[PDB]
Formats: sequence, C-alpha cells, structure tokens
Amino acid sequence: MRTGKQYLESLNDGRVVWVGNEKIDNVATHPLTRDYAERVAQFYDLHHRPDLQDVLTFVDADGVRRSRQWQDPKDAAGLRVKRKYHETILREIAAGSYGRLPDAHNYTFTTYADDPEVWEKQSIGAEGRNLTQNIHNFLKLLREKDLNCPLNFVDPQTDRSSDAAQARSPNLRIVEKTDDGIIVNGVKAVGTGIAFGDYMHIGCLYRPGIPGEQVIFAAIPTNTPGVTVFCRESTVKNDPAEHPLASQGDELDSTTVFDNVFIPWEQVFHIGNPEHAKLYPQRIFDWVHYHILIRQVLRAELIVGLAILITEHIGTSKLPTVSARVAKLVAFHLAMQAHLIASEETGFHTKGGRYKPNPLIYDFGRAHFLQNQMSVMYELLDLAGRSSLMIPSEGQWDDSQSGQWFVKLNNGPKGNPRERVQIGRVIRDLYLTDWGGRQFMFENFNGTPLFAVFAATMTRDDMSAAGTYGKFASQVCGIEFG
Amino acid sequence: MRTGKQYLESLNDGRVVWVGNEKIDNVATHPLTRDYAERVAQFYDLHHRPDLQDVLTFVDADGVRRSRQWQDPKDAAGLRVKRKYHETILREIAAGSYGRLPDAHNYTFTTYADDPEVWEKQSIGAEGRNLTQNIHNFLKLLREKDLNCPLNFVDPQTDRSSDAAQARSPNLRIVEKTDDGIIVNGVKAVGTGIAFGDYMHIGCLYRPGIPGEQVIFAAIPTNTPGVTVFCRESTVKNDPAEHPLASQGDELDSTTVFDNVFIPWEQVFHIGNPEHAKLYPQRIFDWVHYHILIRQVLRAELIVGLAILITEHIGTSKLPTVSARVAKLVAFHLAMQAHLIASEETGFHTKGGRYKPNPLIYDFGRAHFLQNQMSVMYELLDLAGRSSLMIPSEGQWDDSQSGQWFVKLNNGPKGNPRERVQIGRVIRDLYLTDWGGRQFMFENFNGTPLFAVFAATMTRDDMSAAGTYGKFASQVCGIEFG
Amino acid sequence: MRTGKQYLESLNDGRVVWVGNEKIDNVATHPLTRDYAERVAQFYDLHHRPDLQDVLTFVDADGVRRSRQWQDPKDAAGLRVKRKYHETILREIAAGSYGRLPDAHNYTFTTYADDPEVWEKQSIGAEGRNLTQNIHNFLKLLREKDLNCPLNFVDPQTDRSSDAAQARSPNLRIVEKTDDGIIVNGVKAVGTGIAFGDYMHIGCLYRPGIPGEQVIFAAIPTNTPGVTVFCRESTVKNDPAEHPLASQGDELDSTTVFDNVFIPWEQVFHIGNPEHAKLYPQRIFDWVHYHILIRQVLRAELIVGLAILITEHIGTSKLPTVSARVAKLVAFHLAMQAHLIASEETGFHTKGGRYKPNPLIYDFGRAHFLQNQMSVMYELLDLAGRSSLMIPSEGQWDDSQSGQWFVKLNNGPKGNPRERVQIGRVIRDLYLTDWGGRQFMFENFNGTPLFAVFAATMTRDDMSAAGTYGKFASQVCGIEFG
Amino acid sequence: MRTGKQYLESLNDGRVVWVGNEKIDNVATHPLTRDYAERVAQFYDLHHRPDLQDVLTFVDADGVRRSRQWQDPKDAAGLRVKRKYHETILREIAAGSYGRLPDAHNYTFTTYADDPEVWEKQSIGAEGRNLTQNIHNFLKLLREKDLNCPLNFVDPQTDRSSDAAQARSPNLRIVEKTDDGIIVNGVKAVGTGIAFGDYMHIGCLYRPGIPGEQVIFAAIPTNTPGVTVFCRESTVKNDPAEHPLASQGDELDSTTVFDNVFIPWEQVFHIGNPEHAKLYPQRIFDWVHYHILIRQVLRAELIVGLAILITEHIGTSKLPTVSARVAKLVAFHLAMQAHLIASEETGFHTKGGRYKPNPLIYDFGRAHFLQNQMSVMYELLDLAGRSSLMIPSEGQWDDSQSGQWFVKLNNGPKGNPRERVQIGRVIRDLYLTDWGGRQFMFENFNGTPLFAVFAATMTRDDMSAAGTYGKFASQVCGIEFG
Repeated sequence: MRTGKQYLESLNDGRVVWVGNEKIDNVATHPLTRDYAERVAQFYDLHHRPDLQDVLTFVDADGVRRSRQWQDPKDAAGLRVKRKYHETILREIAAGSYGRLPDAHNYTFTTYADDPEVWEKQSIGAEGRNLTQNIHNFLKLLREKDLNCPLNFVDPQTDRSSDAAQARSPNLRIVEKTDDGIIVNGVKAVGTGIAFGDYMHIGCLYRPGIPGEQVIFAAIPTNTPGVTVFCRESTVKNDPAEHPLASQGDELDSTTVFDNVFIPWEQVFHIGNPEHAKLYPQRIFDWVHYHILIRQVLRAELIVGLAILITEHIGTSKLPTVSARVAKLVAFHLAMQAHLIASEETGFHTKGGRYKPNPLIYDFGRAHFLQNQMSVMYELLDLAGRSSLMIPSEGQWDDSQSGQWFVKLNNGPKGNPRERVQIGRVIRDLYLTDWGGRQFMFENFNGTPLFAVFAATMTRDDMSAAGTYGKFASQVCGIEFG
Repeated sequence: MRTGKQYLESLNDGRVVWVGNEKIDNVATHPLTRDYAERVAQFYDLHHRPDLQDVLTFVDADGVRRSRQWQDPKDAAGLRVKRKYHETILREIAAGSYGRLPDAHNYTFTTYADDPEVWEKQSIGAEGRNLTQNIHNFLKLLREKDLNCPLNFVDPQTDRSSDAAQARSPNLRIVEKTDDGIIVNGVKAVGTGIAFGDYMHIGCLYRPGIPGEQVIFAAIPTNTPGVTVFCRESTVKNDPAEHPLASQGDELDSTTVFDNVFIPWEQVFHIGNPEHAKLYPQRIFDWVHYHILIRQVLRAELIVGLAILITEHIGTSKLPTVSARVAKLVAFHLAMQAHLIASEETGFHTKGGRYKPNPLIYDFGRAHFLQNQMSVMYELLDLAGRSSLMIPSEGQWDDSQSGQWFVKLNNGPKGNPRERVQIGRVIRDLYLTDWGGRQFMFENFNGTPLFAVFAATMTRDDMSAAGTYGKFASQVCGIEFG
Repeated sequence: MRTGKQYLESLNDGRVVWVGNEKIDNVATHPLTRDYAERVAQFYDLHHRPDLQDVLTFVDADGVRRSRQWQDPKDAAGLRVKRKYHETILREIAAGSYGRLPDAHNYTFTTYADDPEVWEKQSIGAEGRNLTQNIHNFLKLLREKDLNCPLNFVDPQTDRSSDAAQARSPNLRIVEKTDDGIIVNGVKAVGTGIAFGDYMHIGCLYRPGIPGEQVIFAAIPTNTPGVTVFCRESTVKNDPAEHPLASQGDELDSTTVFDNVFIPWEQVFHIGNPEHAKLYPQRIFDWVHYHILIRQVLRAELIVGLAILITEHIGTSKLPTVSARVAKLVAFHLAMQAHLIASEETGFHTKGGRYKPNPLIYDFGRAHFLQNQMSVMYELLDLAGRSSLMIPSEGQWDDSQSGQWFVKLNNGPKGNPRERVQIGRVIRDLYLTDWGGRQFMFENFNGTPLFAVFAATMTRDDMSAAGTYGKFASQVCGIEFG
Repeated sequence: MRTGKQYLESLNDGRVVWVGNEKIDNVATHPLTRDYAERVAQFYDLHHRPDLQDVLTFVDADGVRRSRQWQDPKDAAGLRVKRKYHETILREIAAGSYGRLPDAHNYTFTTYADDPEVWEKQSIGAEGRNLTQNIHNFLKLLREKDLNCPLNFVDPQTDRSSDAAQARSPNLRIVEKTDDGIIVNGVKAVGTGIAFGDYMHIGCLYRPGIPGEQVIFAAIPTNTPGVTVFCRESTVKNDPAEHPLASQGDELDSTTVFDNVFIPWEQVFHIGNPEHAKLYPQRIFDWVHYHILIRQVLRAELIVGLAILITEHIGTSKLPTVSARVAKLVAFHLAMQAHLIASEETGFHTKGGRYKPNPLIYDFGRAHFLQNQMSVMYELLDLAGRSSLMIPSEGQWDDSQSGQWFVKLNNGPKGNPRERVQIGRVIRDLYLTDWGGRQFMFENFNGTPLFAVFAATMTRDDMSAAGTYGKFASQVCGIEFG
C-alpha cells in the first residue's frame, strides 16, 4: 500500500498548476496546496495503522493486502463493509469534510470492469486500436501502484445563444488522430482534486447535439505536456489553533486547459460515440453519488452532536423550545440515514457481479440533503448563538490581565469553559468560513433537486400512469391499469 | 376464521353507544354506523377468499388455519410477509383509509406474551389474583374467537386550573377493590373504533405524577354494564356514486365513560404501578405505530398516483414546473418508504423471539408524515385544479340535453372524459370532505408530532452528549467521550 | 336600497338551476340553497340598520342614500373608507367566509365607467350598435335597482384532445348574429354565485389564439331562456347547533350552459376583438383581487384569535412552545396586513379619477396567503388538539347521567367549559368540513403553479436586468444599467 | 459636519484594542482595521459631496447645516425623508453591508431626549446627583462635535451554573461609588463597532433577577483608562480585484472589559433601578430595529438584482422553473418592503414629538428576514451555479496563452464575458466568505427571532384574548368580549 511520503514525492513531477494568480512549483509543498496534499497523504498512511487493519484493508485475490478501496461488494453485507471502510476514512480526516479523496472517485473505474468490451466496440474512428486492453491495463496499474485518479468529466455550460451546429470552443475535442494517438484541444470545466492526482479521469456526459469529436474517455498523467490546471483560489487558514478544520486544507476545484495535448492510443478507453455517452457515463457517477450520501449522512450526525454539545454546555438543552429544535436535527439525520439504508437493501448486480445500491433512493436521498441543509445550518447556528462569532483567540484567553474574564464568559453547568470555544470554532469553520462555504457549493450545482431529479427519474425509471405509481390510484378510481 | 356475518351479529349485544345525539340500537345496522361495520365485516370475509388464502392466512402451531394477523415475525423476511399481509388488507379496503381495523391493534397483545409475569409481579394491590393466567386466558380467547379489541389508552387532557390538584380529574381510576374484582370510574378519551369492538383494550401511558389507582390494564367486553361509548357525529356519505370513498364508512372516534364499572379480577392484567407504566405501555404501542407507518406509505403512494393520473389527463404533465411538483411528491413517498424499509432492516428481537422493526426510525417516519401531510395534499389539490371542485353529478352527466357539454369539458389528451370525474371524486373525498379531514386529527390530536416522538425516544434511549450522537462531534471538537 | 325580502323574491323567476342531481324550483327557499340566499338577503338588510348607516351608506351625487358599494375612492383616505365598508360586511356575515357577495363583484363594473367608449370602438362586427350607451344604461340599472351581478368569465380547461381543430370546444361563442342581437352557444366554467344573481356578468380573459367569436362581454338576466346553471353539490349543514358556520350557506360554484341563447344588442358591451381582451379583462379583476386580500387579512385575524382563545381556555398559552406557535400566526396576519396597507399607500388614479391600490403589491399579498395557508391551518389545528374532532353534541353534553363528564373534560383556568366546544366547532367548520374545504379551493385553481405568475409579472412589468431591480445590483457589480 | 480625515485622526487616541491576538496601535492605520475605519470616514465625506447636500444634510434649528442623521421626523412624510437619508448612505457604502455606521446607533439617544427627567428620578444609589443635565450635555456634544457613539448593551449569557448567574458574574456592576463618579467592573458581551467610536453607549436590558448594581447607563470615551476592547479576528480581504466587497472592511464585533474603570458623574444617565430597565432600554433599540429593516429591504432588493443579472447572463432566465424561482425572490423583497411601508404608515408620536414607526410591524419584518434569509441565499447560489465558485483570478484571465479560454468559458447569450466574473465575485463575497457569513448571524444571536420578537411584543402590545385579536374570533364563537 502506497505511503503518504511516497504520495507527496510523486506530486513534484513538473505538472503545471495555478492556484488563482499563483503558479505552483510543487503542490506537496506550496503554502496554498500543501495542507490538502497532506490530507491525501494522511489518507494513505491511515491504511498502515495497526488498529485500523481490519476496517481499511483486505487480502486481495493475488494474496496481497490492499485497501478495501479496491474491494468489490458482492451483496448487501459486502456493501456495508465497503460503507464502513468509507466512513472510517471520513471520520478520521477533517470531520468528513473532503468529498474527493482517492476512494471516492477511484472506485468509478469498476464500471469499465463490469463490461470492458462495449467501450471499444462502440467507439467511432477507433479503427483497430485495442481500447479494451487499455482498460484492463490501467485498472491494473491504478490498483497495483495505488494511484489517485480524480474525475474530469464536466463540460462548459456551452454557448446557449449561437448556432449549436457550429460547436467551436471551449469544449475539449479531438482535433487530429495519428498512428500514435489522438490530439485534443479545449477545456474541462469544474474538476475537483485534479492538481492532487497522479492521473486524471477524462470523460463526458451526454447532452443533445454532442458532436462526437467531444466524446472522449481516457486517463492521462497529470503532468502530460500541454495540460494546465487552473485552480480557484485556496481558502486554507494558517492558524490551526483558531481554525481546527479550515486550516487542514482546501479540496481545490479547477478548470483544466488542454493545449493540443497528445494522448497515446494506449491511454484511451473510448471515443466518437454520442450514443454510448448516453447512460454509460451515467453509471460512472453511480458510486460517486453513493459516496456523497455516505458523507451527507455523517455530516447530519456531526450537526446533531455539535448541537447537543454546544447546547448542553450553555445549559439551554433542557428547554422545551431548544429540545424541539434538536429533534429536527435528529429527524434530518434519521431521514438521510434511512435513504442510505433503504438504498443498500434494494440494490442489484452489475454484469461484473458487483452489488450496487438503489440509485432512485440514494439520489433522492441526496436531493433531500440539498433541500434541507439550509434549514439545519440555520438551526445549528441559532442554537450556538455568539459561540460561533465572539470566539476569543488564544492570545486573549491566555492574557495575564484579562484572560480570567473569558473563562467566566464561557463557564457553564458542566464547567470546562475551554469546551465552548473549541465547539464554537468547529461550527465557525464549518458554516462561517470561505472553506466551510464551498461545502454547500460542492454538492449544489451537482444536482439542483427539482431540476435534475425528475430529469433523473424518468430516465431509468417510469413516472407515468403506466408505471408503478399508477396501479393503486387507478384501482381506487376504478380505472383499468395495464 | 370469523366471517363478517358472525361479526355483524356480535355487534347487537346491548352495548351503549352514542353517535351525536342518538343512542344506537344496533351498530351493525344503523345508517350512521352500518357502513364502517361492514368494512370490518369485509375485513373478516376477505380472509375466506380462495385466491387470497396464501397472503392472508397461515397454518398455526395447533394445526389451525388462521389469519396472518395472528402470525409472529421471527426475522426481517418474516416481517415483510407480515407487512404484505397488512398492505393487502389496506389496498382492498377503502384505499387504506381506515387506521384501526382489527389487525392494526390486535397484535399489540403480543407485548403481554413476550413477558406475562412482569405485569403481575409489578402490580400493586393485586396479590393472590392470577393476573398472569388472565393474560394467557385472554390471548387464547382473542385468537381462537377471532375477536376485535381496539385500544382504549388515551387520557383526558390535564386540567390546568390552579386548584386542579384539590378536586377529582376525569381520568379513569380504581375506586374500589373487592373479592370479585375492581370498580372503575372515569373517562378514556379519543378512542378509535371502540363502538365496533368485541372487547376494549384498557390501558394507560405514563405521565409525571400519575397516581397508582389510575394505572389499569385490562380487556373488557364493550357491552359491560356502566360503559357508555360517546362517539363524535358520523360523517358518512349516502351517495356512493358521488362519493366513492366517504360513503364506505366512518371510523368513529369516541369518549368512553365508565360509570362505576365492575371489572372481574379475571379480566385484569395489571394495576397500581406508575413505574411500570413508563416503558411497557410504549411497547404496546410499538406494533400499532409500525402499522400506521405502513398505512402512511401506501397513502403517499396513492397521492403520487392521483397526481400523475389527473396531471396526465388534463395535459399539464409535460410542463416542467408541473413535473417538478410531481417529483417532490415522489420524493415524499420515497422518504416515507425509506423510513419503513430502514426500520425493518435494523430491528431487534423481543423476549418472545418476535422480530420488531426499529421504533426510532419508524416513529420519526410517522412524524415526517404528520408534519407534511397537509402541505402534500395541497399540492395534489393544486395539481387537480377545478376537477376536485366542479364535479358533474351523475344526473347532470346523464342529462339528455346538456350531458354532452360535460363530456367535452372533461375531455383531454388521454381522451377518456369519465376518468377526470372518477379521479376528481376520490381526491374530493380524500381531502375536501369532513370524512377526509378526520385523517388529519385522529392520530395527531396532541401537541407537535416531532417533539412528542423525540421526547418518547429519549425515555427509551440516550439522546444526550453521552449517547451515540456525542461521539463524532466530541472527537472533532477535541473533547473526551465516554 | 334593496331589502333582503326584495332580493329573496327576485330569485323566484323561473331560472333553471341544478344543484347536483336536484333541479331547484326556487333558489330562495330550496333546502340546498336557501341559506346562502338568506346571507345575500342579510347583506342587503344590513344596510338598513340605523346603527350601521355611517359605515354602510353614503349620499350619492343625485342626493339619494345608497350603499357605499357604489361609492368611488378618489384617494388613499377614500380607499380606507371603502375597505372599512367591505370589512364591516365580511365581519357581519359568517366569519368573512363568503367571497362573492354583491359588493365584491359589482364594483368591477366601474372598469367600464373609467372608459366606456373603448369597449365600443374596439369591437369587431358590432358596427352601429352603440355599446357605449349599453354600458351607461346597465351601470345605472345596476346601481338604482341595486342588482346583484356575479362574474362569469372563466373558460373550460385548455385541453389538447383527439382533435382540437377537427372538432369544436365547449367555449362560449357567437353562433349567429341578427338585427336584434346575437345568439351564443357554449359554456362558462367555474362561476361563483351565478345562481344567486339577478344578472350574470359575461366576459372572458385573453388566451393565445382565442377566436374573436369567443370574445364576448355582456350582462344578461339569470333566467334568460336557454341558460342553465349547473351547480356542484351543496355542502351546507342541517344542524346550526353543531355547525355554527357550515350551516349558514354554501357559496355555490357552477358551470353555465348557453343553449343557443339570444342576447339583445342592448345587453352587449363588446364583441370580437382578441386584442381588446389582452389588457381590459385584467382591469376588471383588479377590484375583486383587492377585495380578496381584504378577506384574507380578516381570515388571518380570525385564525390568530381562535388560537389565542383555545390556548388560553386550555391553559397552554404561556408555555414557550405554544407562545412561539401563536407568534407564527400573528406573523402571518401582520404579513398579510402589511401587503394590504402598502398597496393602498402606493396606488394610482384611473381615467375615471378613481384611486386604485397597487396591484403588484396586493397580488403578491394574495400569493403569500395561498402559499402559507396550509402551514397556518396546520398550526391552528395542532394547537386546538382534540377539541376540533372530539366534539360532544348538545344531547351528550346535556345528558342527565353522563353530561357532567363533559363539563369536567372541558374545564380550564378560565372556567366556562362550554366555550371549548364552541371554539372547537368553529375550527372544525372552517377546516374539517366539505364547506370549509371549498374555502381552500376558492383559489386552489386560478393559476397553475407559478407558470403564470412571473410569466404574468416579467411580461407585465419590467422584472428584467433593465428593470427596477437591475439598478442596485448593476452598480454593486460595476456594470452598465442606464 | 465632521470630516473623514478628522474622524481618522480621532482614532489615534491611545485606546487599547485587540483584534484577535494583535494589539492595535492605531485603528485608523492598522491593516486589520483601517479599511472599516475608512468606511466610517467615507460616511462622513459623503456628507460633503455637493451633489448630495439636499438628501444628506439640512439646516438645523440653530442655523447650522448638519447631517440629516440629527434630524427629527415629525410625521410620516418626515420619516420618509429620514429613510431616504439612510438608504442613500447604505447604497453608497459597500452594498449596504454595514449595520452600525454612525447614523444607525447615534439616533437612539433621542430616546433620552423624549423624556430626560425620568432617567434621573428613577435612579437608585445616586441620590443628590443631577443626571438630567448630563443627558442634555452629551446630547449637545454628540450632535455638535458630530461624534460616533456605538451601543454596548448586551450582557454575558446568564449561564444556569449557579454562582455564575449569581453575584460572581462577568456582568458589569458598580463596585465603588465615589463623590466624583462611580467605579465599574466587568464585561459588556457583544458590541459592534466599539473599537471605531469616539464614545461608547453603555446600557443594559432587563432580565429576571438582575442586580440594581448592574443597571448602568452612560456614555464614556472609548479611550477611557481601564477599558479594553477585545475584537474577534478580522475577516477583511487583501485583494479588491478578487474581493470587491470583502476587501472594503470588516465591521468588527467586540467584548469590552472594564477593569475597575472610573466613570465621572457627568457621564452617567441612570443607575440602580431594574424596573426602569424594563421598557426604556426597549425604546433605546427602537430606531436601531427600524434601521435594520431599512437595510434588510435593500439587501432583498440587491438579491433580486443579482439573481436577475446572473440568470440573464447565463441565459437561463427564460426557463419556466427559473423565472418561477426569481419570482419567489421578488416576493421576498415585496414582503419585506411591505412591512417597512406599513410600519411607517401606522406609527405614533413620542413625548418629544418624534414620529416613530410601528415596532410591532417592523420587528416582525426583521423576524421575517431572519427566518428566510438562509433559504433565499441558497436560491441565489443555486441560480448562480459555478459562477460563484469557479472564478478565474485576474492573472488567469489576463494570461496570454490561456486567458482566451476563460473568455469563451464565461461567454453567454448577452456577451460581455467579464460580467459573469463581476457578478460572481459579488455573490461569493456576500455568501461564500466569512466576511459575508458574519452578516447572517451578527443579526440574530440572542435566541429565536419569531419567539423573542413576540415575547418582546406581548410586552408592548396586548396579545391576549382581551387584546385586539380577541374581538373577531370571540363574536364568531359566541363568546363575550371585553
């Protein structure tokens, strides 16, 4: 299993990356990137913890002990082992704040494994290139070298004004093929953790009128010549004492510029078929969406805890008004958790025999989180009061003359004044900080319930009078069904 | 297995029942009560349906074919057989509108079976009376006679007069104990289906300061001398053509008066111990609470169906704003269902080996429905538009001169004019009649479903910082957990 | 000023009215309709009350004393006198439950008075019919004869049936034209109080591709031969003691069928011009929309009062969790009231010199009621608890042997046990009867979601970046605007 | 009228203030503070602009031209002139983001002016002192020297420890009564802009069982010996090109500690009486609450604008689902504005002849904002998409090789790619930074808006059944009203 130290070294590979105005010499070391880079290191080192060997690792089919990240769930029971693996990672690293650690996006490659043939036999202009072997090859490399391969699938909003038939810029497209590979030019909008990966997982989602020279699926090293990762600015805090979570690292998002970059045939999985990009890219995001639900449920759990802690510390916890508000937080958690459990119980098997959770249920589970996060945030903030705003710094607390005033301001029915600040600082980082803010934003444009969901229900499912919801009502109304 | 015929006959036993201003001579026959009575009769006859023998009946341990209402789930799979039993009943009778058919409240008696001794052992003032044997005797009678025994547990609201503690409350209490039994005087409030039972299941839920003599658990014949069942006025409709659901029967709710009622020792399960009334009465309500959720999930399913039907018939189903609203109804059902399924997967076993669903989850599931049901039905009413209001009556539709106008008014893309009226009539019955409005109040007649459920749970498990919710937040805040 | 007796007698004119399957011989005396009929009578008699002379009547410009329903406001103060007139009617008649009493819809005719000629000169196919004198004549008749003229504007639902081009719709249309007048055939849908008017106010609203032959504005007697008023079934209760409100009358809604009805030229205001129906029919609903808001603010006030009465009678009013819930109701009333007041302070004058309230503000006020009334219903019901459901009849309350149990059950800190039943009966009528339910549907139809509220705003106002909301944002963003 | 320069120089007076760990040598010049200080300076310079003399200044009673912040409204029209003054300030300075510029809290001193004597006559422990003259003295000083005097009323949370809420509080209390003044020791919990005022307005709000020794009202210089202003860490951004709003200054919040400071008698307004602290501190906060509402209506206006702009630039504005959402935003602003209008129309006069707005209405107005602010934020962000996240810094946009790609990326149906970035940056600052998050918290921190607002309301208005809401419901229920 890869080591954190090894991960950090592999970052200094001459990849060209900007964080805002600032060009980055070495992601592992630069003040704007090093902290998150060290979280990914932390991710790898976690798997060497003797006490975590059972939850984090398994003996693979080749006799090699690996991260359960690579393990395939065969049934619901298997899926709970997988979930427990993911939850252990999240609980350990920054209060489950990071959504694109390696286990999150790496598992998406299993959709290829489920049926590698289709990706080659459905390519347009793939001639006699062995794309199927390209899949098998990378899956082995990915797994055995324990690589980190972030997703780069999102396209620009694509000009909603011009003649769509003339699709020039800014989308990434094949501008020429040769005997050695293809050349691509354009950009990938919104990619998370691109600067911190070994390879990037280039792909796309179907949209009506998608050219075909734009249907590209590949995995290329991050430092492939002609690639520039332009990151938004980093929101990491420099004072760990004042910001226990925000100072731990910003999971950067970026737009990736491909400047006529050459992609060897060996690194391509599929090209050219808009029809194939319909539904197959969709499956690629299944495990990502499932992982998000896991993260969401843990977050709901954290908020309940924070609410119970801050509220017991101040001594308002036994007020009917307060407890009723805590009840809403518990409700929210139980609602999130129920979508998670129900989805895991109503799953199915992929071609590769992998047991997949029910997408209808976990996708609505995600919609439920997005639609109510504002509500619960407001409740936590209301319960915390000034504890998330008027936080005395260490210098003020430790002051000889006035330090004792702060101790008195924060003392409660359970003593331990320090705890008020500790709790308040977590709530602040989470909800009153740039860093905490991007944690809405992340899962936000990713969905938009009303919008996406019903464009994402009648896609694999049937929400018509002839579907499952039509039976009972029809019978009750005395109308024939079927 | 009892027939509806036998059931109907058992109603004419001299029970004293008021419906509004009138004393009812025969509940089975009276215009105000006969319809619901025939719904219970229908419940019984259903089990004799040759094609329903598998879902509805089983062979008991004594080699007797009985209703599956008497069957014990011993694992999750068995629980789903139980639920399928209940759902078959629900879908078949008045669109799952009735909440206290015999299978809903009869199974709560297994709570006694799980551990009969404790009810006697914990009694105060009932020594030498064989309460344990009383339990076994009634369980046997209830089952073998196939009796219907509604719960009568709900107490009068507390009188908040400053001087309340210096006079009698209206609550039911033991007023005398004798060699033959106990004399009982007072009121049980908001009882559902009392007038239609063979026996009533007398009991109480704990409240701070509840006196020993008010703690009574027993089952007595509905027609016990001194018992008067005061029902609310009946909202049953007379025209089945215009009212397909509301004409099928009104599940009456009652205030039961006990005028110095004599109860033989043989009908008594427990008396005198407030401490016992803490956890145990909650166990009795578990199974009925779980049944309510089953019914609530079907109702959510019905609502989505009606929305899809009426929305497709009018031709508004295609509009994106309309699709989004139908989707959020799908969301509601999915959330209800998720609670149901999650509670079934995380259940536990009683001392009697019976597999119970998770009360934390299904009870918060109930609270989710109760808090949202009005908002949800408003969406349905809004989507149906004028079709739930401007409904042509049969005579207007059949009118030789003007009927054709109504056919045109109700014609849409689907091209079946009659259907719009069929759907309009069930929506109207469900949410625009007094019969329909009853469904909002009879299970939510106290203050705040969410908090009520939350307060009940923290008397059953730890919702404090020392409980399961404090662990993750404590860790994150650097606070010790134990 | 017309008397109630005069109104009642005018109803007996051989008009053809169905209520459900029942043909009505006289709307004034029939069991299904007499009660609402008597509410309109009450409306008239109210104006003869000496003590009410000031708020209800004024001396007209001809020196005759008439109801202030005919009085014109010329400024903000004048609008207040008008509203005070409306509110006094509403408060007097059935808790403000009726929304189409004569003063509500009669005043819409002043739309014609603001500019009568335009209706003439914009007509197509009415050359030489002096529709202007027609207008002036009816306006005088309307007022001096003190008639009641309900609106009949609404059209059958836009359905794309099998062939909405090969076959004709149910819409009212000009079928033939003569030297005497016009012949119309078709239907007006969802009219309110039609069966109770002396005349009906025929009109239409614009709709993409509406035929000129369907554009018709007129006022004809209700008993005009060939006219049939088909009412939905009546929901009025037969027992005033148990239903203090729902027994007072049902403001019926109807479908009006015109079987080749002849309208004399002298009863026509405009025909034939789709362009005219684009802006003027909306002006007609302006005053009714304003009256709707007034009724809504009142209803919010009623609801607050009910919550305060029931919570005080029970004794929970001082509980912090109850105070907070009641605050929500007060918040809703104040929000409704704020829109009301703000619209009156920011109005404008019509050509007729009449001061109109701000439509943007009072229409959004209306939308606020529609979007929050379920939440308000829910909040009141939750506070009232069992009192709105478990209501003892007079017979039960007065029973000699068991009646005293109900006194004890309903006793509280403020004594007067009977009051709890009184309050509960009002709440039950308002929210848990057929009659109460239609007071939801009154507006539960007049606009698909918001597919017609910003398409009815952005296109009827600026509501663009160049509009009034674009100024501040543009500045702050350092952009354009100008 | 004071000058920005003059104000800046007044700051360097040896006041001891910390921003986090940093002791501040000069509030006017320090990097953590100078930006907000220059905003207060901007506030003063605004008054000297010739183009704004009309709206910002007036000739006072003494003949001297002054800022309209010192002007008294004597009627509704006058109040509107005052509102136009405040809004002009807000719209000019950082998009109305600052809530405690001098005009916001300075006007609260008019409370004293309304009735000066009562503050002395009600004092306890100051027998023989003339305090009334002090009010007139400071009032003159305040106005003529054009001083800035922030509020400092909020006390430490009354922790239910035992001896923390008993005597040994951090609460500011009178420890010593000299014949030259008093000596005070303790803490003022939360204070906004204290470190930026010439004086601080010391005061307190009543709470059950508050000592008379903690009831102190006064105005002392900020650089008084023994006073330390401890500020939370500052959230000011460094780069105005990336942060157009957040770089403009952080309106800091403080805990002020009084280590045995001596207040001269000529600065005391009242001491010793808890009964006085009941209603009079409420009147102090009246004008502040009104100003907050003015500010909240502007922000709601701003939010609508941003939503329109971004939605139009992306070309998503025509979508029915989107325009529906924008209409909700317009509804929020309309609702907020209506509370504002209505409060101004239903005000009253103070003893001093000042026309004050209606507090019941503008306080429920504030509550409406506090409750909905989170949801409307979410809608803005969801509408903006990646624009508020994936923002190309200046350097990336200007880049010679790649810049072009960002231009094509932000191109929309309306061109002007740069605008997407400009709007996006404004939104990010508002809701995705800590500077922004402070704004939706600093508002409410005391408890629950709707409840507390209503709790404070029951004190000013009669909200019982004997109150104004009891009338209508009582008549409807047949209950006597008095």
